[PDB]
Amino acid sequence: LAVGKAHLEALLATRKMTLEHLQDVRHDATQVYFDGLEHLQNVAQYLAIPLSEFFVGQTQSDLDDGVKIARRNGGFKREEIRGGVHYYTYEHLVTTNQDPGLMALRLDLHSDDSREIVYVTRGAVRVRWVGDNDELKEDVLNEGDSIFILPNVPHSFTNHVGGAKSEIIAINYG
Amino acid sequence: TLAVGKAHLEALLATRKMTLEHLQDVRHDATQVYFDGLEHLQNVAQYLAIPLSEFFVGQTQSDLDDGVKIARRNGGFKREEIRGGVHYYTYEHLVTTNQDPGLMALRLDLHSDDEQPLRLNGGHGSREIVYVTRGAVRVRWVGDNDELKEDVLNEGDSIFILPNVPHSFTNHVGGAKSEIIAINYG
Amino acid sequence: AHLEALLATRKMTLEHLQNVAQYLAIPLSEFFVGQTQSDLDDGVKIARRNGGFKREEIRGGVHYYTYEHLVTTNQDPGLMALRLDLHSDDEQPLRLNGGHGSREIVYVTRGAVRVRWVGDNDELKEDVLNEGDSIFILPNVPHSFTNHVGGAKSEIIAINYG
Amino acid sequence: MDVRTLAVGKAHLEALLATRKMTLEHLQDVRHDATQVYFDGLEHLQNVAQYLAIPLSEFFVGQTQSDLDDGVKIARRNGGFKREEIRGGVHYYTYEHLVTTNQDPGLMALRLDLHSDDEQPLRLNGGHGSREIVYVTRGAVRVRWVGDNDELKEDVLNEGDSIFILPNVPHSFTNHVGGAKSEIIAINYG
Ligand SMILES: C[C@@H](O)CP(=O)(O)O
Ligand SMILES: C[C@@H](O)CP(=O)(O)O
Ligand SMILES: [Fe+3]
Ligand SMILES: [Fe+3]
Ligand SMILES: [Fe+3]
Repeated sequence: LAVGKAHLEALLATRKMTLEHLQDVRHDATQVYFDGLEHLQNVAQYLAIPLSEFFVGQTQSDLDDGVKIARRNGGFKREEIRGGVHYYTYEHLVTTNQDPGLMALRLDLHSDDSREIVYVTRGAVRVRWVGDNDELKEDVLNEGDSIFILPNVPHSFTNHVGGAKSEIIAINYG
Repeated sequence: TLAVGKAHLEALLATRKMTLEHLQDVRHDATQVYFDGLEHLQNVAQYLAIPLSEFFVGQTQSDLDDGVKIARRNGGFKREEIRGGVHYYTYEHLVTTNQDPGLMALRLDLHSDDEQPLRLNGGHGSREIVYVTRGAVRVRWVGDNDELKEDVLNEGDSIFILPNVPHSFTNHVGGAKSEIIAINYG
Repeated sequence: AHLEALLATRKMTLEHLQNVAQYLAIPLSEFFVGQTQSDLDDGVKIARRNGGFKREEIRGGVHYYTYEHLVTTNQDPGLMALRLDLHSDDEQPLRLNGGHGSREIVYVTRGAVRVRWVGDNDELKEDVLNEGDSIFILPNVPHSFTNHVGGAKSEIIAINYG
Repeated sequence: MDVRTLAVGKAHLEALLATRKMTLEHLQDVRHDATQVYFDGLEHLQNVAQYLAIPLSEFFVGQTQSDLDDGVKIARRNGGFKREEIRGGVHYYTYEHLVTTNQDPGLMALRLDLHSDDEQPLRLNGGHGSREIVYVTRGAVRVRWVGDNDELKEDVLNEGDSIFILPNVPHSFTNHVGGAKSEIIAINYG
């Protein structure tokens, strides 16, 4: 395995160490080499550092000058059909490796059966969620309406009336 | 008179291995502790080695009903943005909550185009994601090399913007008014 | 200055207006973030022995702890450093705390310390820490520090943080 | 053992895929058992990471087994890492690790011996990102630090005294007397 040397000796700095205190690890020119993940994990144990930290910032950014652009129907797109019933049409919006917590989706609602924000781009949307004391709460969101949802709140979005196809923008973040 | 949550103030004192008995000149009921002016509250802040803000952290009542906040179209704040004498945006707040003050969701009407001069913002510390709902949108942002970058987003396209990146959204076609959804978050 | 920065996040200015906090959908605490002046002397705060808060802890009529604040700063209200004198041993009954939301690390500066805590399955776990030994404790873990020998008063440093 | 293979927690990976409305089937070239998903080298894992628009570090987040025993970790004197510190041909510190846990890698607790004094030239550090608090357990400690606008400030800390240090503030601890060797406790965190 290959690890960014400048980053590794930055991690070693937090433990008041250098490349010296690593047992037989080949290195030269801003690169440190481990023979196997089990080897790196043993180094991870020794430094009392989780394995994930050794890759932090090692992935090349997918941004173009601090910006990433996605196109309609450009990324992942899927249909959700369970039991012959057409429910959703999933589509990824712009996703970046600079914020894995960010998940943006465009949803075409067809059927009548992390923090999150949801905006209704078209049609009437029927929203359910479990309030406190396990009370079944429901409401109808129309075009222009938006909703904020606290983490760990059971909720579902569907088409209000049926026949008419609705569309929402769902953003999950941190 | 200044009020501070009793349970929260006791929790603060608990960490410092203190109780309300270790605070002087303080009135209190079951829910709150009372101070004689902010000058009194400043002395106590000094005594506990604590910023004045900590007395009110988590003491704001939630605006969710419940765990959920719903906004209606044109239900919130709304204004026009004029930069350098140029009509640029038409801000409309989406749903806002005090459970996440770092979240700013907006619907914008673009009014400027290529026949108007460029008016970049200073950017913001908020991560931003923008979705185009209508029309064609010209986006310009300042790259790493201090140089200007540009692109065009059509209906359905989206863009992610790193914090503190100066940017501008205008109409690709002069005259035609486009619409976007701008979501700022932590 | 700070208010105009808070208003800027809502795309507002001073002439668009503590019910204000409710209207701006902003917690009351955020309007004070940064108002208190730093107590640091050029990025540093120094505290002397027996200078700050000092208290004796007597639980159930038995002398257990002697709390003494180390350096405290308004630049980190989550930091709580204490020097403790241990006065109780195992001939006096065991009295655990309720734990706390802060991560904690303790260092034995003198003597021998008997540490008890509630681990898995609500089981009472025990061990002994000598001078130079240390212990990390997860948040909300009920624990207790007493003398191992008894009479031989020990001393520890306990740091609480984020 | 196969050194080329990279193992990833199956439940964790599936959780990541679930957020992006995906299942394991949308990844073709992967073997897996009940507990883990296997990749043919780091080259393969980087392809899947880019496709998922997910940084390489996220595949291992929360997957490290805890070194705690019953929510507690105990260290002994001379039981862990121990190192000498010479900065400019000048013997300065003797680093000794206190208890270190992977449940808080930002927590670096040290017991230090002071070897330098007024006879030796000053050797400040460049400061660090971690907040720090120091407690004097023995001797008299001379502390120097770079204040605001690059002014040199000094003070003396005796047994029982403490000091808080803001992140990225250059500092140095030496023996006040000169000859007598002092001891301190340094706690770096978040
Ligand atoms: C200082 C700490 O470790 C013991 P307690 O004061 O929380 O009971
Ligand atoms: C005690 C501590 O300040 C030494 P260093 O952090 O400069 O290495
Ligand atoms: Fe903006
Ligand atoms: Fe404690
Ligand atoms: Fe330091």
